Amino acid sequence: MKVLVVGSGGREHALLWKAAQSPRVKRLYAAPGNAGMEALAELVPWNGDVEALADWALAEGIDLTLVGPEAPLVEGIADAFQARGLLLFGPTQKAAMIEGSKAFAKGLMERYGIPTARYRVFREPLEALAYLEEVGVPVVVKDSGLAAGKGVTVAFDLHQAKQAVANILNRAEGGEVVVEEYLEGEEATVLALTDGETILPLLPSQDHKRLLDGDQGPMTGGMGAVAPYPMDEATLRRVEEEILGPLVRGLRAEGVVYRGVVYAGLMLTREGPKVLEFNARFGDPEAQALLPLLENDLVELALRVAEGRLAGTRLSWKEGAAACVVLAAPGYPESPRKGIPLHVPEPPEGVLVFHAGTRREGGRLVSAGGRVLNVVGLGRDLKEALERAYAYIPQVGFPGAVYRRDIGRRALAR
Repeated sequence: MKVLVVGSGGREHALLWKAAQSPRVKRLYAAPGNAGMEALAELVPWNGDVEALADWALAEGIDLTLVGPEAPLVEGIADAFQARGLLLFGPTQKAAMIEGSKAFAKGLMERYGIPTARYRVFREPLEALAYLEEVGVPVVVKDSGLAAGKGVTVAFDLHQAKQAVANILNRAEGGEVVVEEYLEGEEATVLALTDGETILPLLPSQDHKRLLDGDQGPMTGGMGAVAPYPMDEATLRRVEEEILGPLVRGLRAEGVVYRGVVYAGLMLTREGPKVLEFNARFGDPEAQALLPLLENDLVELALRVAEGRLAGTRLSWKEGAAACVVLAAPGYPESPRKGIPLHVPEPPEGVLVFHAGTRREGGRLVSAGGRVLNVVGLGRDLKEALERAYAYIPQVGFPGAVYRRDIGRRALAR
């Protein structure tokens, strides 16, 4: 059987690696993959064109395509493949777009009582000022007309909070501003699987969004991940009965069949767990920490999801833990320095090494992109995982490598 993994980072290399373990798979293809994935699949120099890839896959005789990153989904890759009659693990454009909008997320915590961060939007000041007194402080003031994370302010003042909103609504004639309640509690990730009817959550994990040790510095796409993240069973049960279950129920209401990964980012509060954001794919490096612990045959699992037969399965995991540590390039995430020639020696038993941005400029291997390498500790104990992993990073030849050192700390602390 021929399988196609779409992406260019560790998550894809990870998926490409787990797919292999399947006895059904004959050949593997990475589009576009990277220098690291060349050892498991034939690299496909994709240009991002969705229908193009579809056609190629059709021509090539691909039997199942696993989509890693998000953009291809919102760009309709699933849509394009189905048209060609191909099996693509992943939601369709319309489904992915609805499932990930904040608008929808709201309609759920309005029609299903989904426990989520209490926020609201405004365009006129006097409005947004009577809302602050309501939520309290800290409070987050983000420049809505700036969809990207920039402009955000975590105010500790009603004093500074106002100065935050007023600033935006007096830049000349601009516009929108969002005021969202700041929740206390550790953040965690609950990835899940779904075919429209059934939703199976995987082992809860914990990402380290922050670039620097101390959950400090600029927000990044994930400096690391550990799994499973120590979470009370009543909480995980709360999460699937209050968050997961209704998501599905509300997703079918909008008239769409969502089949694929469901990323549920969330804060764990005393009030309970609260969704922060929904996504339509395995997060990175979330994937790199879970896939080695997953027992099921990834191909077999995928098929169920895409064909809508998830109800007849049961995720099984190993008896241990995994910790992924990102080894980003100096300059990440603002302006990553490229080319950095690096050397990565064979890892000892208990340490898997995934590539998230590596290229071959001839015979040698070089860095390419923000995050470059992935070291994943495998232990039957989180510490062991973390120890093997950090015990290895110093062997890697990535001079100037930016890598947090406290990945796993919050977890180890129960």
